[PDB]
Amino acid sequence: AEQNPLRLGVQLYALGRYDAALTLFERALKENPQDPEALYWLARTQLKLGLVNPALENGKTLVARTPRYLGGYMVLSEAYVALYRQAEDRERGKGYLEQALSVLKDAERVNPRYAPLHLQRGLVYALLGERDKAEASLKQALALEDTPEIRSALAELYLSMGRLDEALAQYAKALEQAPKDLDLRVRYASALLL
Amino acid sequence: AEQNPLRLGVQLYALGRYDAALTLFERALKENPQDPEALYWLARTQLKLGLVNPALENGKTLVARTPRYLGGYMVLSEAYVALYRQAEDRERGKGYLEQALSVLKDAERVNPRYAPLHLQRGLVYALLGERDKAEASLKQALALEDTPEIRSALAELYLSMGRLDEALAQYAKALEQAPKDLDLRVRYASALLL
Repeated sequence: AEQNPLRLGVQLYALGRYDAALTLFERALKENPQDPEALYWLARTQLKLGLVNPALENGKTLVARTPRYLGGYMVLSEAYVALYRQAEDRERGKGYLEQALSVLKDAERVNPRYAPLHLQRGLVYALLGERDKAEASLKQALALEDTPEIRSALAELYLSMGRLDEALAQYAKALEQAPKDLDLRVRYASALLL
Repeated sequence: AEQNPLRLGVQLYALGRYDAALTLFERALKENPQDPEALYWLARTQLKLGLVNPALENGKTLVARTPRYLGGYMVLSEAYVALYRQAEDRERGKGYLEQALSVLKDAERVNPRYAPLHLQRGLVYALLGERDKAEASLKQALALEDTPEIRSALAELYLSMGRLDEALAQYAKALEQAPKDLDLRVRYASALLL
């Protein structure tokens, strides 16, 4: 009963139709109110739909009742970053980022070989203006899973650091893995606009 | 001195590089502090970057200082819908959404023939559960500027109402106007997936 709605929700999510994804994940919960996987996806969809607080609360209940599930930390982790961008105060933002680093670290204890974590950790160090630590985490991420998405983050961290030639090199590589990626082409183009 | 940066941000905004546009528009504002155009691009980027509060406040300053400038109305209105989606309480959300329809009503008074305004109005009404009014607004916008974007909004409105056939027809029409719009092909395929 929760299979169909949950399965279709994951597909639509991958298709970028979050609003439709949300409703399916809700039906997934009305059938299995606890299920961390539905809550995880629900939360992920909420972050995409700009619904921060609700996703922060779902991440919280995910780490609290299923501390062994990486989803909770990931969801919770991204939620703090959103709150950081929305940081009313400058110092208020650092705290949230600090929390994101902390939760990512705890997740690292549950699995050190998970690419997404190292990716998120790098994205968090960058927001912290910690270019140095960001690269190592991203390279770490890449060492685990060489993918276009990570080559792009790396690229992004190079534009932030001022390593333009190196950023362009990472896009060129990312584009070889997925040559028909328009998202990727635009970043490469915009970057070429040096 | 403001020209170069401001013109560059608009292009980056159009390319989807909001963080980079956000910095360029800020430089613009430092060169020309009261220029409503720069203020407007800044606030609009803030919306895209999730910085809702600063945008609402910039939206309010525009409509107040430059009342004949539609930009401010579109931004303020969009910011009210950002707050709606983030609304904790259920009636706080309606107030925001209500604030949005007001700003737009204001807007129509400066120029009753600006399609984008009729596009937002249609959006807001849809959010209030007033589909009957939404369609009219969207059809009103569509009569002004028949664009793939507006058809897509209409189709969305037909998916909400339950008219799958007609939502698909709208997507079909939008694709004939921009056959290479991939995002547009995804939404259409998602729709066909019922």
